[PDB]
Amino acid sequence: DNRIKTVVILGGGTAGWMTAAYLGKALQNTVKIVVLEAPTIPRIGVGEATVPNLQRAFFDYLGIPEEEWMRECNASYKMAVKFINWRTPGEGSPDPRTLDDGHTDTFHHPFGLLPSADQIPLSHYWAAKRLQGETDENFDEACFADTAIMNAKKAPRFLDMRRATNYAWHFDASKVAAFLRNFAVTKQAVEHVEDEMTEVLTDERGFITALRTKSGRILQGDLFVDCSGFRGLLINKAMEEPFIDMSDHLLCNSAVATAVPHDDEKNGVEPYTSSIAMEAGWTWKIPMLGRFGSGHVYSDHFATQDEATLAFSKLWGLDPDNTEFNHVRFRVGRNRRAWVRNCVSVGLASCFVEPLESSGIYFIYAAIHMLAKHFPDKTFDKVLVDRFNREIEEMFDDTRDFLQAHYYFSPRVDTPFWRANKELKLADSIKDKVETYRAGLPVNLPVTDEGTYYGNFEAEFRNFWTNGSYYCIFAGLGLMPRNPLPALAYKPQSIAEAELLFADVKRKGDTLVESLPSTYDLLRQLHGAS
Amino acid sequence: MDNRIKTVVILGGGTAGWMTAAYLGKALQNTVKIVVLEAPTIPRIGVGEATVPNLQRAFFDYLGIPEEEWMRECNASYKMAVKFINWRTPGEGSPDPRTLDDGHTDTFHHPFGLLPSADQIPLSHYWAAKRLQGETDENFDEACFADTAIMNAKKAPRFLDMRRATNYAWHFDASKVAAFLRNFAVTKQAVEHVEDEMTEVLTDERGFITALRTKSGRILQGDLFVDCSGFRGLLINKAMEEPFIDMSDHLLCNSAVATAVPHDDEKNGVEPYTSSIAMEAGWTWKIPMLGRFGSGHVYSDHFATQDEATLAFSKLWGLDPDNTEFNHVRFRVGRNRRAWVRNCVSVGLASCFVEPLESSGIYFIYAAIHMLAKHFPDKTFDKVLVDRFNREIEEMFDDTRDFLQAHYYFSPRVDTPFWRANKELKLADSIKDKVETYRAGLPVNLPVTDEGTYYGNFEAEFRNFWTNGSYYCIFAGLGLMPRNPLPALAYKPQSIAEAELLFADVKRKGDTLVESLPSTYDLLRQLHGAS
Ligand SMILES: N[C@@H](Cc1c[nH]c2ccccc12)C(=O)O
Ligand SMILES: N[C@@H](Cc1c[nH]c2ccccc12)C(=O)O
Repeated sequence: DNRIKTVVILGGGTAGWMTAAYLGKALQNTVKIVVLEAPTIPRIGVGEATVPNLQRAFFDYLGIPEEEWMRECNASYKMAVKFINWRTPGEGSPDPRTLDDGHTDTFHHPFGLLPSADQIPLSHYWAAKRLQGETDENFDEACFADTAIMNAKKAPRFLDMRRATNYAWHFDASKVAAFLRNFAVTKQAVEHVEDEMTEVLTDERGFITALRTKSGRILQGDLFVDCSGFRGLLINKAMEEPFIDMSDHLLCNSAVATAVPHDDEKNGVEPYTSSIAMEAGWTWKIPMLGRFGSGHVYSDHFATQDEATLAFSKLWGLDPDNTEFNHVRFRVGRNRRAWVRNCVSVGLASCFVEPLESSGIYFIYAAIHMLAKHFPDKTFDKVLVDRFNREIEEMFDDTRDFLQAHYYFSPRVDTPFWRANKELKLADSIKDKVETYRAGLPVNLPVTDEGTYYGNFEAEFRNFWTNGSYYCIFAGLGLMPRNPLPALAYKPQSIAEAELLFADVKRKGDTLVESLPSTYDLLRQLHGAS
Repeated sequence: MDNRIKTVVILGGGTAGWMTAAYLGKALQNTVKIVVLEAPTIPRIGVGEATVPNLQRAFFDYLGIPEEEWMRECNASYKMAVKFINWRTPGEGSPDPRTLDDGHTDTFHHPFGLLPSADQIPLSHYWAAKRLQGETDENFDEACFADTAIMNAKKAPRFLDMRRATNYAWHFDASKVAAFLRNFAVTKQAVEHVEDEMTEVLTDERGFITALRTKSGRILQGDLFVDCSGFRGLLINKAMEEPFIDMSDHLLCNSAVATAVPHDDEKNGVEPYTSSIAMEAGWTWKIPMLGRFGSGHVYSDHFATQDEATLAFSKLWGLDPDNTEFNHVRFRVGRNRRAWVRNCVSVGLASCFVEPLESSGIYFIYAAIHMLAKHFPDKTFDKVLVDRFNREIEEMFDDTRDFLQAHYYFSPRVDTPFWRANKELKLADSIKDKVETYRAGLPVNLPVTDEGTYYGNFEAEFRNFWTNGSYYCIFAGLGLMPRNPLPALAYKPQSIAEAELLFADVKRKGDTLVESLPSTYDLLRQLHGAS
């Protein structure tokens, strides 16, 4: 037995309690787990978005039924990120402007995988017609039935809780953290130490030996997980790991946020996250029953905090001198190495991007998954540490690049912020993808059906942003292949087979818009709200 | 404004030419003219060729050709693995395995399929923990694949009622498959078969091929040229001047001598596997078919003269050299700098080649034609289409080159100059990195799909052709072990217990299928209708 005997987790919230609950299950009670969490007040009433795998990879793994946790954190349903005013100039508005072709300036980024004909994804048949002037229809409407469901504000489940389509979650992050704290402590023997850390003790080879607390207790441990946030109190402050600032890829570094109560009865509830474009950034809208979380992500180089606060407030018609705000300074980038010696960073302590495509919870889950996969013993085999690190850096940079493309290919040039994005360089990896996409080839072609993709985290992790996602953003923003996929010009039978798939999308969207409940109605039932 | 390719000309027949022609016959939906230029071919000995499981799904099903139909026309038999005999022990070649110092025969299998997992960890890792901690005496192949038991009994991968029992692939006479596909393409896809010799490759001011001149006087116009001319690469290397990258710094064998050996099936049964029988200056393949097996001694002509190698090959099988028909081949091992250049796409040996240690030949052809259809161009030859095709071929090839190198690099044999010379070669960075991952006890190329998807969708398998299970078969088979168990297993007593159920499953499937399956021989006699 040269095994890890105690794991000490610094920090609560989602990172700390997801780590704690996950390792509780994965390590089968053979290790003592400690969470050191200073007592704390949540800033807002705010919300957070997730991706489809969360129930299966995380909550199902812990034996936690979906509705149980959803009832304890006022969770709502998400079928996409919906992008608003990303192609057109001017002051932020919650309502879409009009493109030349007469379409609203909106595009959706839904979940699921596109169907193929003759091994060619439906996207490619749509781009063919579009480039050959045989359709005016937009990509999201043509290729995803879920677009029609979201436009109608219908739910992803019928009233009888039968599944209609793919989806993920909006929730109050404070409540999920509290739910998981309760689960960890009462079902998994986690020691919750409610105290502030006052010192990190390290031996001579630079391994952490214990955390000192203000009350005087010394929490010994063998492995330490830094879930302390942007301060990186173990990984950066104690281990002295450099952070790599990546503002040369993404300009937004700040947010001003609040919870907006909302007339659900009057407006319905939107089953999607919104990205509402602003002059020096964007604003998120994350609906839950009774209120929506919202924040204006911005670059402090192009808007002062006061300018942001005023434009944020104007967008929602809020009284700026009479609203509660949470002002956040983002650290954008990742550590040079996520895991150093016996210190593993998870969450904001590890790495961070603006929540433009719901990265936060997923980054946490992926690290925890990878830490269990590469779980060490006390020798801390350097190969295990390196392979963990490679996964995390590939994960992060891939998503960083993907986000950068949202800005780089926006056709907006109306403010210095929007023009400045285009003076940045795209990383080599995403420049290559764009070149592939421009030639009409697929990018990151899905090779599995949806059951396997969302059934096995390793399949999804290997191909997180699929061809369908690259089409959602590039074609939503107006970036098109130079010409159709050339193979299509030889495949008249395949083009016909694709027309059946297009008709399938129309029909499913039609029938489900008829049969589905409103998201409002589904939530009133799920949360028993009078 | 119409820049479509209208004519495809394929130089060369054989498997490469006729698979390319039949496949594009389907893929281009009769919108292109397809021309195959092939010299009148003299019969060759069916020295036998092995395959991998995807061939029926990806290639024959795709064309609407039933498995039994082509097999009955190609003297095909069944393959459940490659089996390595005497790769760990010294001495002259023998078909019979020598005895290791632990009393086992010197054999290890490389079967198909994907290993199951418990708690997301492959069964291999549970076997390795037990092996390293003195808790099992069983070899990796016997512990983790039921197919090992089935092969040891020479049972078939199907029941007589033709229900599938396990994974498998095919042994066939390569000439008969080319003849079969030629007939198909000529009679059902209107391919123009020009039976004639090429005398000149015509090129324009851009370096693009415009036509192939033939001895009879045809000038075969084309828009796209596929080079299936073999090792001489008459289009890709000679006309297009693309250099070939010799890779003898990773694999030493460069030669083969081969023959077909009539076989007493009744007495001996038929082995449902390819054998790789280690020799002093290389190895010898055994590829069973009905009534005979194809065999070939692969060797380096630096360590064995042709005559020396022929004599050793004859002695292995008890053949009389002056009553035996031999086929002699000098390989070109490695790949072109670029597989596709301008309007010339190389396929088969004209593109790249390794010795058939893990049955790569047909697989490389199929993979290239799949990728050609996917990247099919128009007359503008978008440089990005060309480049992405080349990237897939080079990655496919170097990955396999490296896997093959590991067979030799990790052989403990030191008894001849050949076996020692392999271990003075360097491992490429990619495979070194995998070995380091493996030695830490971590998975290598973890399977992320079930077999249905993996074998149902070529692109799934192409993204992960050599999975964790394959690396274990070769590394553990040769005796390279992790430095220590996967360390996560020290914390997972419940997962270890599930894996015990998985080891039980393997034993149960092996016990019950060996009792219930028919011999390979008997299933072959039923399939082929033998008297
Ligand atoms: N792998 C993600 C891709 C995805 C699609 N739409 C998204 C919106 C937000 C974030 C991720 C996504 C998934 O299928 O779930
Ligand atoms: N992807 C191949 C890998 C493989 C396993 N065993 C083999 C033996 C020979 C050649 C390839 C293989 C398959 O599963 O079919």
